[PDB]
Amino acid sequence: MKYIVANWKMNMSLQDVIGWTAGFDTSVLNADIEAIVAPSSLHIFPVAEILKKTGVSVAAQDVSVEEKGAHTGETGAFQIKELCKYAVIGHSERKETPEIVAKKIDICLTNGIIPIVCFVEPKKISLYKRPGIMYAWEDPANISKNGRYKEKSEEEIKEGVNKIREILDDKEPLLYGGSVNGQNISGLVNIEKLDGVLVGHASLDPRHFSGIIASY
Amino acid sequence: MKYIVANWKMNMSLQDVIGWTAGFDTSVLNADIEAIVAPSSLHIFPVAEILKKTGVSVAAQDVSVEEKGAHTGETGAFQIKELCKYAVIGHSERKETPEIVAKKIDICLTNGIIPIVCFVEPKKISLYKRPGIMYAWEDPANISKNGRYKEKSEEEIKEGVNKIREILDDKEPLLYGGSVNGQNISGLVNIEKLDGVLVGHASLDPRHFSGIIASY
Repeated sequence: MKYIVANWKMNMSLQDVIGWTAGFDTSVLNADIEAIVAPSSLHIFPVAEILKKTGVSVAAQDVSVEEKGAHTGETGAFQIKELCKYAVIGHSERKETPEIVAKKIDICLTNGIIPIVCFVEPKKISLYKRPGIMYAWEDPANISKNGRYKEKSEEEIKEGVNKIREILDDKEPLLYGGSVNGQNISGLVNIEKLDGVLVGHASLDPRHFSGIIASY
Repeated sequence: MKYIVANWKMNMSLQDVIGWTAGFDTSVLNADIEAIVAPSSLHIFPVAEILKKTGVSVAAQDVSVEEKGAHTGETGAFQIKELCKYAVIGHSERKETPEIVAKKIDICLTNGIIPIVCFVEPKKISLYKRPGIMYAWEDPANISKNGRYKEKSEEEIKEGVNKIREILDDKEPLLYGGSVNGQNISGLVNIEKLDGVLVGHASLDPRHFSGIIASY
């Protein structure tokens, strides 16, 4: 099973989101693919409604630490679960401490969300590691900037995955993120112990994103 | 002209939201009030799609400090504007610094959103005051607790409003929040220097909310 996550961050208008879902070629989906789209919080419902029964899954981009109740401005796990299978947790842009990320992981699991936990390098994994989660290795030094890609080499990613697999030695799902695009996806597809990619900038183009899925 | 804001905080499921609209009697609306509903971020779209066509305005419960761009988990003023007229900013539950609140006011106004600025006591107004905003005095001491109302006395409310109106001396819109409910709305309605209410727990029942609206 391979996972391809679109992290739209805060780049999209409502019209952007509607047009993307129209321009997205669902024929690239197959039984061995799990395509996941992560819209901004107020676009989750229209995305889930449009993509219902396509096979595409929805993710939140973050989850509140708080339980259901009087927390103005907080979007809870119990709400996100109703519309989303996954949640991206601990993205480097949010600069959250490990204690906060661990609380978010815990409330995801308590509510039946599969958290996709971002981490900057292999030695950060053990702070989060627990059953039932997905892992996304994304180095902030390799996140794209203004649409220009800052990718790692195949060799660094291969060595990092091998290194990660010494901790994640039970086939835990592992993704890679950082300037993933059509120019480098083939090299990532070929990494045996890698289970997919977390895609930022390139996922804003639905034809680019479907082409990345098609490379698997 | 009076404003009645429902702050649903993080209390509602999607089914709750749907059930709420089915129980909200919009015949209580009229030219002399504006009802504003502030759902969780992921419910703004379905709430707006159901309620705006009946005359109800929508608010976000928060805005990001960030501009459009690569900000995972952040919901931007530019996105909120496409669905909402208003945004609740600076609610005491978020414990935001005045400098953060000021930035959120600024990005609202730049994006054409009317911010509803919460503040705990009249001395905090000066840090925020600028044209084009709505004010909401809410003392954390009088926020309800798991359904138990902790109202302020009408004398202490009237004294606080008088003090606020020495600073807010040009008919700026002023709301009051803090355990507002059927049992004390009549006294608030009769405070001429007040322009409406910010309602948390009581706004979770549509009939209670519409009964509050109908009190003006």
